[PDB]
Amino acid sequence: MSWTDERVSTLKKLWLDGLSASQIAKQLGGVTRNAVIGKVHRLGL
DNA sequence: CCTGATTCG
DNA sequence: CCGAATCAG
Repeated sequence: MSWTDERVSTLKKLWLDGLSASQIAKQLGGVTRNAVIGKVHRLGL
């Protein structure tokens, strides 16, 4: 499991949609909510 | 419909 | 860069 352009694309949409980090981690899968907050922070979303 | 931000290794 | 471990409201 890695951060593909698609998986980052999915992450972009949902974080902007206002979903909690745990819900986001749930849909993506194979990634803890910690890692989600980590990636968002780096992209400055 | 179970916090996010920021540091740390 | 990554995600766990802290920091912070």
